[PDB]
Amino acid sequence: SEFPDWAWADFQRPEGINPIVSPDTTTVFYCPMRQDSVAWESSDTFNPAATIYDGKVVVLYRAEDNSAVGIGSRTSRLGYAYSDDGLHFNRMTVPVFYPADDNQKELEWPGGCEDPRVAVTEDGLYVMLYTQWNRKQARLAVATSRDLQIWEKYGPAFAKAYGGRFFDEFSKSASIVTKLVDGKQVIAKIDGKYWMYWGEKFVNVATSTDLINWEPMLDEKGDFLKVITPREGKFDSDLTECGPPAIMTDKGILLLYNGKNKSGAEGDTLYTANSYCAGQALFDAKDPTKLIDRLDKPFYIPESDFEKSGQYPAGTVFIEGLVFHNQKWYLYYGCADSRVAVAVYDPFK
Repeated sequence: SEFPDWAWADFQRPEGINPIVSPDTTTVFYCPMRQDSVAWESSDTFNPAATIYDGKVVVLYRAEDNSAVGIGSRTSRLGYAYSDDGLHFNRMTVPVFYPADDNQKELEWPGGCEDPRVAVTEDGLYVMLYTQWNRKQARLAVATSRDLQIWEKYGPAFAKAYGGRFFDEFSKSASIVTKLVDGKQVIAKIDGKYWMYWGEKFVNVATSTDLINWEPMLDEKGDFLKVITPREGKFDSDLTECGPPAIMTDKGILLLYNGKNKSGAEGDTLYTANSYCAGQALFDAKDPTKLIDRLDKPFYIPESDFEKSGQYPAGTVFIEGLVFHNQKWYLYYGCADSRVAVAVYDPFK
């Protein structure tokens, strides 16, 4: 045991496969906000969602356009990539999710729709948790679909909780609790509720009865319950940002997350300053707020050239998609905010 046996540490890069998604400067989209043609995935393709749809692995990748030059801020839209094996992908030439002239225009224009996480219910409802970015405030929002093409936007996930106290709260990166039912990964119901880990600067736990309206759990003082916080001198010393949906295992609820390392003595000098390395935490299956154990070293780190340097020069392995397909686990992640890559974990040797 290099890591505790509850951890899914053995994620390996499949040979000659990565990047699975790269920018395409030739594809075009008519943007309903810009009211003009946009090369919607021409600068960077990263931070992806992943789910199983009709026997295929579907990756919904965050794509940034060339609306500005270099440093200049761009719009995020989601591309659609599909695979039969989870390694080789085909792509749609238009985005499937983007800012539009809809009920969410004040919250999504001009930054767009970022960093999605998708999970599906037992009855086939795909639930997407993403960031709304209007360059003023980041908000965690909900969208649902049955085919991953036609999406219904419901707005911020914490809009109604405690009389609308957190509607203007800076939120993002949500990991819904899922479980395997007859080899199929579905949204899990614990104590008659739905559960999620969410956060960037710390991890909070939120619950729902309808998958649309989420309620952040609060302490005695009415402040967010922090079940995971950054740790000084560790790889997750700056940020503890939730990764893909959480998965219930025989040992408890497994949460795969992204740790940002602080620059200097406040971080872990063994890992690159300001880089994102992936970690894992184990929570109690009956009480998802109860932490059992956590990795003190990352299980996944930037190793390839496209992982170590890109739009984000300190590098990332920003884990955000996780699927169980043909008896293996496929982990989809952003590479230095520029590419999409996959790692494979075979739990059966």
